[PDB]
Amino acid sequence: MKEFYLTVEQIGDSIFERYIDSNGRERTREVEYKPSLFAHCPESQATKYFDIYGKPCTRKLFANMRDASQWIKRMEDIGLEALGMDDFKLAYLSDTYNYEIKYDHTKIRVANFDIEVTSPDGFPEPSQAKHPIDAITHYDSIDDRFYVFDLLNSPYGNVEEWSIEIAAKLQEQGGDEVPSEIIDKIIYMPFDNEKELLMEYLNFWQQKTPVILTGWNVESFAIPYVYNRIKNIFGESTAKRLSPHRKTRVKVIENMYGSREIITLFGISVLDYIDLYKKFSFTNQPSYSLDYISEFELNVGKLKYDGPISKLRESNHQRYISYNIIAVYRVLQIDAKRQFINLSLDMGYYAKIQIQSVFSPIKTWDAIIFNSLKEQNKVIPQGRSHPVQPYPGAFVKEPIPNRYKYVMSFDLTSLYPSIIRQVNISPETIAGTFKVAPLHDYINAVAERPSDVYSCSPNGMMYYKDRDGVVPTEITKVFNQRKEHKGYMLAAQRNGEIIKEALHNPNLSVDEPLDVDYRFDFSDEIKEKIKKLSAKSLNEMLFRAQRTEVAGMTAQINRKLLINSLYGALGNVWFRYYDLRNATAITTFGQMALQWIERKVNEYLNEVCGTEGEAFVLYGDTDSIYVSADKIIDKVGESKFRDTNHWVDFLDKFARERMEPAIDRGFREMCEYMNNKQHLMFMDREAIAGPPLGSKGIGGFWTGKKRYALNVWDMEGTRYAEPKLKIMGLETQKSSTPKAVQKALKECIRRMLQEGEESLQEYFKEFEKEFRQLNYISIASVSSANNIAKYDVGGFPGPKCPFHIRGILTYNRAIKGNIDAPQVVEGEKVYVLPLREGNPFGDKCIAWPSGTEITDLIKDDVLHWMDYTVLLEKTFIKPLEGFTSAAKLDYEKKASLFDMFDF
DNA sequence: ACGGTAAGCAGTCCGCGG
DNA sequence: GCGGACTGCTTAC
Ligand SMILES: *P(=O)(O)OC[C@@H]1CC[C@H](n2ccc(N)nc2=O)O1
Ligand SMILES: *O[C@H]1CCO[C@@H]1COP(*)(=O)O
Ligand SMILES: [Ca+2]
Ligand SMILES: [Ca+2]
Repeated sequence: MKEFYLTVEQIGDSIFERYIDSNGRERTREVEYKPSLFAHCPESQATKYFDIYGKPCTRKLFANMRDASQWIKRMEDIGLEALGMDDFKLAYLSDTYNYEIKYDHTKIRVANFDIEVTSPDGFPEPSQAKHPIDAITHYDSIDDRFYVFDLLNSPYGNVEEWSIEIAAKLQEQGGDEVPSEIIDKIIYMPFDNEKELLMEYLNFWQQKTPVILTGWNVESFAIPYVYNRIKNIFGESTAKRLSPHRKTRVKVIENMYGSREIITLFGISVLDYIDLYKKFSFTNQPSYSLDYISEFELNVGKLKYDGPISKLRESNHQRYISYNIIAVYRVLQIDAKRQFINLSLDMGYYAKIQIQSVFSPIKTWDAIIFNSLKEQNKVIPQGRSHPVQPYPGAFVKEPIPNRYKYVMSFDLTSLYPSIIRQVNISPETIAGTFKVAPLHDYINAVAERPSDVYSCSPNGMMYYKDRDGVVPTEITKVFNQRKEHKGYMLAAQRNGEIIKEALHNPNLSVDEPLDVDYRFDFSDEIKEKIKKLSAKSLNEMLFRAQRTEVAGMTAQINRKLLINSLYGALGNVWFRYYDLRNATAITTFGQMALQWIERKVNEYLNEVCGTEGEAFVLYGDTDSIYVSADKIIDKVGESKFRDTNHWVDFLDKFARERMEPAIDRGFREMCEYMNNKQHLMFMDREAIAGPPLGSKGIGGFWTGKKRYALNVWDMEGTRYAEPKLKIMGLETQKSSTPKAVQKALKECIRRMLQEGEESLQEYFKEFEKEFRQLNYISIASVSSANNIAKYDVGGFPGPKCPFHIRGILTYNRAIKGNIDAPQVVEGEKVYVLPLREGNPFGDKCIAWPSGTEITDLIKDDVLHWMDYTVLLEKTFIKPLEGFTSAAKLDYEKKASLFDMFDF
């Protein structure tokens, strides 16, 4: 096994590094690192080193890191470039590890913890930590154990020991239903006072110190709470022992009337799961409680308990510890599914950065390009300052809102990284500029070729074709990796189901799994000898091809993530390599590209069909276009169309054998027109959509920009046995529209696309009649609640207050007094409802925290003055009206043909 | 501090008004 | 008094 780093930090002139060594042991070393930076120099005095612009550079070596920083400061105050890596950690890692780091994650301590704090007044603020910590569960990946510390005596009660035996037992008999596979894994530890508990915990931490610290909301609550709790009782020095180097920073807080803040524990790497999830789920949640994320991710229910949680330790201690145990486990279950931690680790070791820097695409990419440039003795630019000037982006086809019966979309492959490569965009490849004509003029091939010699973008930028550019080179390196490991992940399943069918063959002679690598596709040398194997080494030949299928997935996905994260880096002013003109160059080119192929598609289908200037491209957004395929269908007619599968075949055959070639011909001209280095605009078909054959369904409708629905039968050649609704943007896609309403509109949209107007009407008629029976939560609205405390004027609202904040502050005024009632948290979400006329509240609406049931004390009331008539019209009818107006349908008989006008 | 474009909504504004 | 414009905040592609 080879060496790799665990964590790294700069403290003064020292780098403090934790690492795994030659033999698998973790260690700490302090290195009084001597860094290098670079300055320009005469031609003559040329070295081995050059900047990316190809300019000769003198290497300066510094006694310490402070001296380096003092030099950058001196060079600034002069006005000369100070080149090289100014994050000396990235330089430390780059020097210490010149090679593909290969981590073994079983050697990395990843801690998973949660704490409980009984608090009879407010939510317990972690910056004051004024209430005792009465339970901690701490799971340790090296040990594979849940370490439970349980306070038995506290100001808020004395309670007997938790029992594991009772905890393992079922729901229906006073048991907790702590799952069977972890029960044998819990190390229970009771305490008669809080100082003893905290002291033992600090000791534990000393000997089992996390490299990677995770959990749920652990960064904004748990870590600062224990830190501050310990600090408040023991002193700063004691609480510093949470850091393996006894250094912490307490970062400048956000105050208005509360008081809250984040602690940095040097030498630990904190990935809060709530943050890994908000980064890597790409699905927006109505609430962000662990409670609500589990029922979503894992399909495990409520975490039941009679009575409020502040009386939970007192009333039911046994379930209290158990729930804190299940809390830790539930993260661990999500990470088994999601593999977010391993993703982060895989990213961070590829880039050679602190694992916690995966939350930054700028730092990840900075590091990747730095390593790549170093290994060729090149020198990175001084990261300069730039004014946050807004450039223009992807303009969007404004669609005629309407029904659209037959639709097939096509998609540009990784548009933006493809553009950088094709045009060869990079700081140092800028060649000059040209007279730019209006964009329509390029899109239309009217303006003259921008250049015979350089590679151009319609914003005016020219680039060298003869170089090939720091940035394009780097993306290309990653694309080819993303295709390398795709042959080692989709080949790790070729090794699985081929050992999965050899499992028929059992055992009669002792064996051990064969020594040939999984990063290759097997042949015939071991073909009849994976058969004559035993059925115990067949189980071990399934540990490994499954552990490349995951690593090959996790690594490649990390490349896909790397590829799409770049543009964001490139357009961001803090990026070493940003350049406004290049960014604009990228977008402006995309926009051209997308409208170019628009005109190319419309030109083509008009010649094929025998027709002049009729629109086929009904919409376009950034990388896709959506073509109306009605006239393609109607050029054969419903007939000799056997069944639904028959016309979809037709459209699949048509796009692949005819359209796609013309698109290709179209983009090649565009390449020649702009004289790009390389043609990389690869547009092939995405979705095929329409109504079931022989039906009254409408297949699709657009409402406006970014708001549409399609009945899809095929996605990239994967034909569905049942049609999939591709709704993009409508209320059923929104986190703020109620659930029961999210359902109804989906069923409405389904009925429109697949069945009659008759069936839409039958359903609308019924959802109305059954509305009052619905669950008050399933029919409540949702919004983020930002700046509550701006419109908050003596309990009431002042000038310009939103609806959602109105609700927040008629709540604040209803619960004024009752402490065991949740107070809306600013930045978090709120569930909203409307109240009617002479209500006992004061204003029109009421909003309470999302995820939750409203305090018992007003829940019964709010189920009397609830405005369902306004709530039905607001959340259901208004949006339905939108769809049907667009689709040219009615949801109700008797509807007038006039209106939809103005007279 | 670690990309633009655009929706739909509820509040208010603005100019034009017996 | 009137209704379209513009603002402010969400949350979408
Ligand atoms: P839509 O009709 O699904 O098309 C999606 C396109 C792709 C780029 C652009 N987009 C989507 C999502 C985010 N977050 N940012 C974007 O620019 O819309
Ligand atoms: O514009 C920002 C937000 C999304 O892309 C960039 C990310 O840069 P940073 O490294 O978070
Ligand atoms: Ca798309
Ligand atoms: Ca594709």
